Amino acid sequence: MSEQLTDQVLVERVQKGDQKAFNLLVVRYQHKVASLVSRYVPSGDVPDVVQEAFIKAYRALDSFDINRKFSTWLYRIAVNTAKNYLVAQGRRLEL
DNA sequence: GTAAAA
Repeated sequence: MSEQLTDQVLVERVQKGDQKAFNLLVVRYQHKVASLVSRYVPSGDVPDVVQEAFIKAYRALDSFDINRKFSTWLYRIAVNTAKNYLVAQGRRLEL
């Protein structure tokens, strides 16, 4: 019974260099992190903002403290990546 | 870089 594995152990594996655990950890939260940022960007660009937030989560996962919440730190990165995309198209009409 | 919980 159960999956025997939790999101906590998925995060420690990617700190050891096992990106295979991050791959299974991304697709899991890819549904939740996308529901957050779809509220700030249109559904035509939302999968591109979600993937940028995951590449930022990988390069910062070796700086993440496993002794803290994995999801609260994941959701904060995708919505902060969402504001920066709105600045990346907010200057789209400027010169 | 991102740290309440979603």
